[PDB]
Amino acid sequence: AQNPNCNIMIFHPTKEEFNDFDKYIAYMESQGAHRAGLAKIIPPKEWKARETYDNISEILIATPLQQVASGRAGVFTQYHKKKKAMTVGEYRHLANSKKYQTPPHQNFEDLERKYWKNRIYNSPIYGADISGSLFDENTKQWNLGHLGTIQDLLEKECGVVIEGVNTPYLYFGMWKTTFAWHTEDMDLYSINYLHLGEPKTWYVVPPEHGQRLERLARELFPGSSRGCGAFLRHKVALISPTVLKENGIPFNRITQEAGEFMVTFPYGYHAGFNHGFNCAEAINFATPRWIDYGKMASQCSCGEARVTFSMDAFVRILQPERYDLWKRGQD
Ligand SMILES: O=C(O)CNC(=O)C(=O)O
Ligand SMILES: [Mg+2]
Ligand code: NI
Ligand SMILES: [Zn+2]
Repeated sequence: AQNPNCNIMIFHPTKEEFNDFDKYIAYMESQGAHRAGLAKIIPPKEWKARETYDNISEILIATPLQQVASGRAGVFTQYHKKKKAMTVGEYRHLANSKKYQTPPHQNFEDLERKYWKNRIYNSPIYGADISGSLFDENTKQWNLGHLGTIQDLLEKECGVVIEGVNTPYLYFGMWKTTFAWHTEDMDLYSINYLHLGEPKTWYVVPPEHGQRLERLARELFPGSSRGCGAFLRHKVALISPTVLKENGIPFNRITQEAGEFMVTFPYGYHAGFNHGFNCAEAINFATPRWIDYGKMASQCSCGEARVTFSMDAFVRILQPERYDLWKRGQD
């Protein structure tokens, strides 16, 4: 069995190996990358996403979200408070202000200590889930706006044509902006490209151990757990590496820098934070190996998780027994 300790693998494809996306994901899996739940892909030196980032300041962040925490330093939830619209240029200035800027630090490890110690006492502002792309239309390799769609993958594997579309999302982050413990909708893959700015630290639980994380989460968030049998779908719970180690949950950590891709694998629980002002782009995708994970994915039916139009057909076709109850939660 390849990668039996489920370590995060890092790949350095040549320009020739960067041509065929599907083939390269399948190569990574042949080496055991999926066992970690997360992999890093460093693009060939010849490659670029676009010529410059000099003209992005007029992008609108229509609903910036202030991430307010409750709980204790290592075990907390966050809720998103909606703020007034601002441009990327306005947001970058805010990120760099004395109230919100990255503190002085020695190295990534010192910054990670400061995050875990102090996150709860601040409420950073995140520009999340903004439909759009920063890839140049002429970038032919690993362009997240030109991937094969999940609807076409289900059609190719299963023979059923379905409605729905699949487009990327932009994330503008600042110091301490946080992504809570989750897997993707329908336990899909994701791919994330860090276009510019400061790093993003990730934590991940191997897919084979995901239920261990879920059991801990039910213990640590006992009211949430009673309200919904899949409450990590709400994307609001944080658990620190210290707490995970104290409870024996297997995980790994890695920092992504500007110009690097990360791939999350089906049922790979992940969480993390941004080091300072940055812009990432991400999208879900599928392969043939995903289908069995989609069929088994948990669902939130309490009404909190509320998701895209395109998840309907996935539930309808892969999980027909669940469909009725899940749609009640959507309406
Ligand atoms: O970058 C973020 O805030 C969160 N991204 C992801 O969870 C992802 O790409 O799967
Ligand atoms: Mg602009
Ligand atoms: Ni994710
Ligand atoms: Zn729920």
